[PDB]
Amino acid sequence: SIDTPNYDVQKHINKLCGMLLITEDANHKFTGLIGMLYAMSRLGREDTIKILRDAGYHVKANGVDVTTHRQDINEMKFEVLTLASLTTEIQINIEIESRKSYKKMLKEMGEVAPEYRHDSPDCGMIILCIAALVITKLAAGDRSGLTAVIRRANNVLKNEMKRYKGLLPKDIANSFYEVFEKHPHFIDVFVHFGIAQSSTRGGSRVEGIFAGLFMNAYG
Ligand SMILES: N[C@@H](Cc1ccccc1)C(=O)O
Repeated sequence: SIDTPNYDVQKHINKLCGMLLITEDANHKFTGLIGMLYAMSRLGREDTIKILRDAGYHVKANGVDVTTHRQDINEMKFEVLTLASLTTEIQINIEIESRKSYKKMLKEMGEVAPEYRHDSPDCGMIILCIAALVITKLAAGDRSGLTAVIRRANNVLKNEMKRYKGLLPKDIANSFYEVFEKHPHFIDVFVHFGIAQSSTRGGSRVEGIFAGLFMNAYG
């Protein structure tokens, strides 16, 4: 069974990416999956299914809905997603860890600027820039291109790394190497996502960085 998020959970996945990005010494074990879930909510449920079926994969679609979970950790209310690939506990521990780093940020700077927040609209796209680097290096059938991925990420995502303490290229890249090796159908989803993304036109810097990195996968 594959999780097929639709456009309605896009804003939620974006905030999930940014929660990981604000976390200092963040456990990026699930970042590859979360990044792939984001691209899927940008494509939508119908396109994702069509992409997978046409590429010869037998896929059992699972609807992604927003659930409210309550747990005593103060009685706290959490907004979570119905994912077969990601438990309610994993999602809630992501929020708990990021709220700790947010509290630390508030103590140091006083008020968090919009571009330093977990709900900045470019958070999901920041994560997907690492995936664009990983995709270029998969052909070698190993992980020898990792040193080059970190080298490029430090240069191309220089401003983004100043904005987020949780933007750790080695960890995020290892997460995408594992997810593309374990679930090769995500490579098809991501390739289809990047071509549809170059059609996007707006004022986002990271949308532009992604469009440039994606075209570098050709030549
Ligand atoms: N003030 C923040 C608290 C928070 C930080 C980090 C993650 C989740 C929540 C908010 O409501 O968005």
